Amino acid sequence: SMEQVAMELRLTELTRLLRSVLDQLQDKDPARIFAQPVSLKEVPDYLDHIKHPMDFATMRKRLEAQGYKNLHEFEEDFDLIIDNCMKYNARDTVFYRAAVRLRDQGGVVLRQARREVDSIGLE
Ligand SMILES: Cn1c(=O)ccc2cc([N+](=O)[O-])c(Br)cc21
Repeated sequence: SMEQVAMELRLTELTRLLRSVLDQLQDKDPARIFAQPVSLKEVPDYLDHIKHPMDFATMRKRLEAQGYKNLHEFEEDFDLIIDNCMKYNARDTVFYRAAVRLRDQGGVVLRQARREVDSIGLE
C-alpha cells in the first residue's frame, strides 16, 4: 500500500538523522572506549555485573537494519553505554570519567536531535 511506503520513507529518514547523531556522539569518544563490546577476554566477569551490554558498534548494526523506530529507543541504548560503565568502573578511572564526558557532551547533541525529530515529524 501507499501508506506502508510512506511509513517506510519516514523510517528511512529517521535512520538518516540517527546516523548523523550516532557519528556526532561517537566523536565525543575520541579514545574509542565505547566503540566495541566490552571484551569478555579482558573482563571475564563482565556479564555477572552488566545484564544489558551496549556499545557504538552494536548500535550501528541495529541502526543500519532500521531497528530504531523512534529516538527514545536510540537514546535507551546510548544511556546503556554510559550507565553500564558508571556501575562497573569506579569514579577514579579513565573509563568512568570518559562516560561522564560522553554523557555531558552528548546531551547537547541529543537535545537538538529531539527538536529535529519532532519538528520534521519522523516518528
Ligand atoms: C570495563 N570497561 C567498560 O566498562 C567500558 C569500556 C571498556 C573498554 C575497554 N577497552 O579495552 O576498550 C575495556 Br578492557 C574495558 C571497558
